[PDB]
Amino acid sequence: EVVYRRPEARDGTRVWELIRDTGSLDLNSPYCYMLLGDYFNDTCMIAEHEGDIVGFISAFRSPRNPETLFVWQVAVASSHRRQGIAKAMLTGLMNQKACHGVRFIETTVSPSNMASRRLFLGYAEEKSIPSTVTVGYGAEMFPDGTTHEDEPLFVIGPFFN
Amino acid sequence: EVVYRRPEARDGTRVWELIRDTGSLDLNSPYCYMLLGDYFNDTCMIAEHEGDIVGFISAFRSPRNPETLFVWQVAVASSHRRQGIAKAMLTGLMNQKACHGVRFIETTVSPSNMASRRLFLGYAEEKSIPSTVTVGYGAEMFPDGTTHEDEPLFVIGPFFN
Ligand SMILES: NCC[C@H](N)C(=O)O
Ligand SMILES: NCC[C@H](N)C(=O)O
Ligand SMILES: NCC[C@H](N)C(=O)O
Ligand SMILES: NCC[C@H](N)C(=O)O
Ligand code: NA
Ligand code: NA
Ligand code: NA
Ligand code: NA
Ligand code: NA
Ligand code: NA
Repeated sequence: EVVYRRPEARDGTRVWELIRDTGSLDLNSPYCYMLLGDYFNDTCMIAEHEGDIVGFISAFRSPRNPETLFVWQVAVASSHRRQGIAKAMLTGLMNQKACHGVRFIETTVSPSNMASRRLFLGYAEEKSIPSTVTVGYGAEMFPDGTTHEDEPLFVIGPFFN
Repeated sequence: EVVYRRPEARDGTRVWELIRDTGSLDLNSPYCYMLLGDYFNDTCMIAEHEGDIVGFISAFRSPRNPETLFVWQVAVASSHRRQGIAKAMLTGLMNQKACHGVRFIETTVSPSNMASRRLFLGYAEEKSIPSTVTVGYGAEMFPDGTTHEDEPLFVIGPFFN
C-alpha cells in the first residue's frame, strides 16, 4: 500500500515540507526540490501513502563518474518509520533503466544518523559488497554561527567490475 | 585583476555566505554548496578579488539532455556590481573542455531580477541566438507561509545544429 514513483517539479513544495519536518537533514530551498523533480527525477524517488508524501530520496549520477550514484538526502516521515520505506526507495534507484549501472554508491552520513547508517551498511552487507567510511566534510568546514556534525563519506562498492 | 576558477568542496561556506548576502536568491544549505564544488565543479565558477569571493555561478548539464546547461544561481557581490563579472563567469561556463557542447542554456529569472535578465538576453543577442521566455515555476507552486515571485523559464538556443 505505500506506492513509489519519480518526483516531478510540482512535488517540490510537498517534498520541501517533508525535509523541513526531518530535523536530521539540512533544509534546502523549495526551488532546489522543484529542480530535483524537473531535472534529476531519474535518480530521485517519492513514497506516498493515503495522499501524503511519506518518503523521499534525492540522488544524482556524478558528472565526472557516471557509474557513481551520490545519495544526497533520505527522508521518511516520522509516522512511517521502521516499515522498510527507505530501503524500498534505495532499491528503486538501484533497479532501473539507466545507460550505466551503479558501480558505487557515495553518500555522507553524520554519526547521529543511525537509521541512515544502518540503511547503507545493511544494503552493502545484504549484497556482499564492500563499504568504506572516510573523512567527508568535517564540522569545521561549516559556517561560523551555525552548529553541524561531521559528514563522513561512505563509499559502497564496487557493485561489479 | 578579478580571477576566475572552478569551485571546490572547501569553498562551500564562503559561497553560501555570498548567496546569503544576495537577497534576490533563495538560500540553500551550506552542504548544497559543498556538493556543487565537489561534484558539479565543471559547470560552476567562482570569481575572486583581493581574497574575497565576489561572484559565483552554479549550473549543471541536464541528466536527460547533456547538451542543455541549466544555470541555477548567479551571484555577484554588491561591492562588485556593473564590472562584467557575471558575463565573465557565464562565458567561462560556455568556453571549456566538455564532451558535449552547450546547445541550450535553460535558467529561470524572476521579474525583479533585472541584472540577470539583461545577462542572459544580452548574451543571446551578442551571439545572435534565439531566446524564449515561458511559464516556468509559478508563485503558486511555492510553500504556504512563504512569499515568492514567478520563475519564468528562459531557453537560450540552439547555439548550433
Ligand atoms: N546525507 C545528508 C547530507 C546532509 N546532512 C543533508 O541534509 O543534505
Ligand atoms: N534512513 C532509514 C530509516 C527509515 N525509517 C526507514 O527504515 O524506512
Ligand atoms: N535563478 C535563480 C532561481 C532561484 N530563485 C534560486 O535562487 O535558486
Ligand atoms: N546577474 C548580472 C549582474 C552582475 N552585476 C554583473 O553584471 O556582473
Ligand atoms: Na535555490
Ligand atoms: Na519505513
Ligand atoms: Na528502511
Ligand atoms: Na543539503
Ligand atoms: Na560585475
Ligand atoms: Na556582467
